[PDB]
Amino acid sequence: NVAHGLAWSYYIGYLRLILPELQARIRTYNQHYNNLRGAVSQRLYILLPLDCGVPDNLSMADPNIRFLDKLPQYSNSIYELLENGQRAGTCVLEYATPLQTLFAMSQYSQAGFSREDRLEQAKLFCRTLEDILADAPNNCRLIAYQEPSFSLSQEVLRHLRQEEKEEVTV
Amino acid sequence: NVAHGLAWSYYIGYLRLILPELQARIRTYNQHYNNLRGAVSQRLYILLPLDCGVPDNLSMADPNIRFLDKLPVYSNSIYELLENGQRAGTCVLEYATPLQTLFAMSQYSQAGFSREDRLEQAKLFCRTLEDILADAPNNCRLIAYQEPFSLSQEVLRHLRQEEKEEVTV
Ligand SMILES: Nc1nc2c(ncn2[C@@H]2O[C@@H]3COP(=O)(O)O[C@H]4[C@@H](O)[C@H](n5cnc6c(=O)[nH]c(N)nc65)O[C@@H]4COP(=O)(O)O[C@H]3[C@H]2O)c(=O)[nH]1
Repeated sequence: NVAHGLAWSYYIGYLRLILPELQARIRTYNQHYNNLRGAVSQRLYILLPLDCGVPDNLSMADPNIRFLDKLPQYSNSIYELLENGQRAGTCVLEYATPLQTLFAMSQYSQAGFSREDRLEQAKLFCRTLEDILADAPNNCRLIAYQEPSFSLSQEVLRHLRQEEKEEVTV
Repeated sequence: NVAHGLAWSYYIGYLRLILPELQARIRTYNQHYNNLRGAVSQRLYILLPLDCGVPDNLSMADPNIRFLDKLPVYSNSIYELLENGQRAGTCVLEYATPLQTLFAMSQYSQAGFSREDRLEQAKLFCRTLEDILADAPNNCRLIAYQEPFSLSQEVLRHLRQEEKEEVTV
């Protein structure tokens, strides 16, 4: 069951190293984006395409997701989200790199690892990660989505607004 | 059972990316080391301390393993192995980084992951990796060892066994 370990290693070996510093860096940044003319969500957003298809470049993949800026120090990028050519949201967005690992396996013959299997481990990966995140010492949402009526910018824009509702409320 | 996935990811995500190129790079190098004057084993050697203790610097750890050179995104280092202050062998030596992951877990409270567990997953990691390596498309040995024994000697052991197998078959 490879997903169990990929999840842990991604957390222990990556997430728990950037996320502490995260919301500071974003806060530090956000001053100027205010002055220059918007805000950047405080959570890191992670794309979990259950297809395990990670583009080498996210912006070219979805038209409505333009690159905007690199966040100052670990390499993180601020994307703007679009509606009608209008800036509609802005966050730090990333792909869960361990999917690349599940995808390479399903193209590795001696692995005997099928797409059947890969989708299964993908969901498992997503599940187990979420649990890890639950007990961890909130600046980090998981966005699992099965490519089909579906705009990726919209799924992201959805969470994005839900984040701002929770802030002004609680 | 975290070891199953760590193993695979280490292979798919690291090993199978450097090992193809490996033995060329070493061969390319080895000409000069001849002229300058020894040889460098053709396999990449991977340290699996079952304690999961990866020093930030290997040479400082064992006195008998001195750094010698970087081999020309992939960062690899040639070490010389010592006996009596004499150069006794020379290879590219590395620590299996996924152990660091097993060790961090056993110090992460909400993991509930014990040294009991860690040693278990370590061996498992070593086992499963070896199997992966078995069916893979030979420039790469695993050196699992439980600290109690002179590291350099365990490495020197394999090192010579490698040169035996070459001149024979
Ligand atoms: N966006 C992003 N994601 C990151 C970054 N660092 C790690 N990750 C993610 O973390 C996973 C596990 O990392 P690991 O614990 O360091 O565990 C690593 C490590 O043990 C080994 N490894 C990978 N690259 C190197 C390398 O260049 N040198 C050495 N010595 N080992 C490496 O491969 C293991 C797992 O392979 P991966 O497939 O790469 O899987 C990685 C990858 O999905 C990063 O800087 N940015």
